[PDB]
Amino acid sequence: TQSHAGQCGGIGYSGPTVCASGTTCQVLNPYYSQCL
Repeated sequence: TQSHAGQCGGIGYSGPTVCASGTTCQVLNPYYSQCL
């Protein structure tokens, strides 16, 4: 559980994909996933 301020991922992510809480690591476009 880690506090990624917005960008949890984005497919091709230069770092660890795992946020803290909310509900999900949610898709906007396939290449942009956000901490929602």
